[PDB]
Amino acid sequence: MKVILLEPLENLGDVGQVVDVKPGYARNYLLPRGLAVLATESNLKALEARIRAQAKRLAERKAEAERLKEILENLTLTIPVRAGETKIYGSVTAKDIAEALSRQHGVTIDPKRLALEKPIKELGEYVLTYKPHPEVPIQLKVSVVA
RNA sequence: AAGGGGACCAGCCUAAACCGUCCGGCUUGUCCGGGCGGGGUCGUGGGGCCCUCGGACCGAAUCCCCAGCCUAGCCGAAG
Ligand SMILES: [Mg+2]
Ligand SMILES: [Mg+2]
Ligand SMILES: [Mg+2]
Ligand SMILES: [Mg+2]
Ligand SMILES: [Mg+2]
Ligand SMILES: [Mg+2]
Ligand SMILES: [Mg+2]
Ligand SMILES: [Mg+2]
Ligand SMILES: [Mg+2]
Repeated sequence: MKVILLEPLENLGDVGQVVDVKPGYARNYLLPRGLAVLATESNLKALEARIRAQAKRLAERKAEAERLKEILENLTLTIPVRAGETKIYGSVTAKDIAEALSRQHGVTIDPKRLALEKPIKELGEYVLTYKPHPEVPIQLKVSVVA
């Protein structure tokens, strides 16, 4: 199924390009998240340089990504979690980590964009990349304590 | 089944192009979408749009009135 990419993508295409995908990919992942739209003839006519209106949005969020690459890149996130001095009783999730950063540093961050494969269960200092924009990574230190 | 002989007899309205108007969208306009109005209905192809020459008859399956008919009856020859 042909789609119009509203956002840049990795190893797939570029914003405004018409690409071919399996229908399950488009209807269950790409379209519901806004990453693409159906390449219907109405949309194709409606593509009134929609890339230009989409290249601006990507540039708009690329102003804050670098801007937040200073306030949110000059801090260590310290969160105290109940533990037996070695192992956390519960865990720290991306929402919990984002809650700490928005309540101990006053900067909102999308918990989904954090690159955290599995929640943290062991006390220690952790580093992960916050990636709100392609080619603009933001490494962030995390500290969890008793 | 076609064909032949008879009964009966009648053909119409829409979608789409294009034009207007109201409402919604934000990917804010020659934009898309949803109502409604106009326009259009065909096989000898037809229609839309542009240019030219053009420019009263037919008539309901709808409505109105009347005839007739139905639901009680009456007159009716001569031991
Ligand atoms: Mg016959
Ligand atoms: Mg009509
Ligand atoms: Mg149609
Ligand atoms: Mg309309
Ligand atoms: Mg109409
Ligand atoms: Mg024709
Ligand atoms: Mg009698
Ligand atoms: Mg009598
Ligand atoms: Mg008698």
